[PDB]
Amino acid sequence: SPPLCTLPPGPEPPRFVCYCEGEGFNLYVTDAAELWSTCFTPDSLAALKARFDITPRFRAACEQQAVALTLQEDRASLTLSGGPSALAFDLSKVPGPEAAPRLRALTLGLAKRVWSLERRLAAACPGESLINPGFKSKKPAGGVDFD
Amino acid sequence: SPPLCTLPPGPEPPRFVCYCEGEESGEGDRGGFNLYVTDAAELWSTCFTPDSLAALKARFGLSAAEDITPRFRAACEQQAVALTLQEDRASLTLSGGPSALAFDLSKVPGPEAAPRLRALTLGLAKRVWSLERRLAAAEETCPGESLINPGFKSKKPAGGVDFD
Repeated sequence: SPPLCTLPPGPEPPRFVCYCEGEGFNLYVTDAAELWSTCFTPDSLAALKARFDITPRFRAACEQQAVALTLQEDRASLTLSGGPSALAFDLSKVPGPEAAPRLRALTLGLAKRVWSLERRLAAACPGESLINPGFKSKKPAGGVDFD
Repeated sequence: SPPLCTLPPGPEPPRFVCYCEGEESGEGDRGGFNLYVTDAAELWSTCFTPDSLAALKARFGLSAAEDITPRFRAACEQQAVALTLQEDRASLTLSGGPSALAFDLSKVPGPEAAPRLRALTLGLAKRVWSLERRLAAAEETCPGESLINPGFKSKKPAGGVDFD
């Protein structure tokens, strides 16, 4: 299962989603309108690991909600807390045409995971005078009774 | 928990998603019932109107006051949702109940489909996040060189022979 988390962690509606794919491995942070990615490459991925698998660390941070985000124009940074040393990742805005297919597939994968988890979670004419048409049939004289 | 389901059934990768909104309980804001089918690329919705919604209810013998959302629960869990896709219009068939309904869907405009797809994406990620914690708690809880001649090993006197 691909780990992910939603920010802010409070009861307010979510504004950003952080997730990882395919450990080309990259860390994706998006607000469903723009996508920020680390743009990792096989040469750069090894270099960052030497300076400091990343998915178990990212998965642990998502479960603990220890992910800090700072967004400023096209520059984004993701901070993971929980390990012996804090991990800081630099993210750049994905171009619109490039980011569209990734947000395209993101909605499909999340929606199936919602249904799949729920599927597994659940397994755990009257009154008319005939003589005179169109008129009431009068009641005859009745007088008064004694009771 | 709002309903939703995905096709094709089985371990196949996701291709299309069916979900609906409206029928919200309480005295708050209430919107008309609508079925939404999408592949996260183009959004298809029934675009139900008050006159059109009653017509489909009368087509299948459903009252005006009856809620269609609870019956969509039957189709989603039982995986009785059949979707036929064409160039412009889409048809959804629900067989979760004793009778089958056919829903006609139309293409949602881009300026409106995108915000709904972007709002759904944030909601699903939050919902996946919410389910796992509830599931987790409920399920379980140099030396050797001759100084006489550089570049040559240090020489030791001949050791002769010893006895053991």
